Amino acid sequence: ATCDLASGFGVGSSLCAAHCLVKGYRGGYCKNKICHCRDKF
Repeated sequence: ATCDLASGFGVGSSLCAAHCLVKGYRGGYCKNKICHCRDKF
C-alpha cells in the first residue's frame, strides 16, 4: 500500500507524489489513507 504509518513520519504523500510522477502526474498526496494524485498530463 502507498499509505501507511511509518511513511517517513507521515502517511504516504511523498511516495504518492514521486510514485505518480512516474506515471504522469505533477503531484501526489495521501488523503483518507489513500494516495490521491493530481495533475495528469
